[PDB]
Amino acid sequence: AQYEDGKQYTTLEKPVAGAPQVLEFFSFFCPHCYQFEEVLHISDNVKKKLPEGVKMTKYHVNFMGGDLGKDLTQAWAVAMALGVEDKVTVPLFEGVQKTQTIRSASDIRDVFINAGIKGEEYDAAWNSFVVKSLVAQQEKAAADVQLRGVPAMFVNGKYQLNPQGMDTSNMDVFVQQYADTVKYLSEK
Ligand SMILES: O=C(O)Cc1coc2cc(-c3ccccc3)ccc12
Repeated sequence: AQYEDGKQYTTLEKPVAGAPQVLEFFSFFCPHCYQFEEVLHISDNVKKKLPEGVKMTKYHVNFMGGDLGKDLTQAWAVAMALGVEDKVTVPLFEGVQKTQTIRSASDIRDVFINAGIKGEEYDAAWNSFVVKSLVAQQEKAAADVQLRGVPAMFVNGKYQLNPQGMDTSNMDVFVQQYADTVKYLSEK
């Protein structure tokens, strides 16, 4: 067949009841994740190929970067809670991987301040129990699939994207193939 279990995707052996339809995991420490966001724009190209209004969910992970990796999962929970993901994704990736100016939780906060989130608003969110619940949710979703690498994308708790089965000689063709595979899976 054109799409085959074990080629463009693999099938979870213990599927996850009630999972987000389209669930992406990343780390701001992850070099391929930087490529996925800043160079390939995977999440945006996937969204443009799914029906209007569908739920794409994107969660950060703890297992890269030690202490700061866990701070970034909490900061990502702040970003989700305040709805400022689009304002802080680029400066966080660049601050960790390009300029290497993010070295502490305070440096992460500066990214939000510079992006126009008020200090009191950031700190209140950082310390909130709503943000604790969002951290818990990110952790649980990664645990549900025994996640040990990023970037990763899951469709309906059932299918995991397998980009290692895709020609990457042309960036645009690769992104298309990835997006079309998500569409195909979501229609399964
Ligand atoms: O898990 C793996 O190693 C496979 C994989 C995950 O994300 C990728 C991105 C590219 C890429 C291609 C062109 C430009 C920039 C990045 C290539 C391969 C992979």
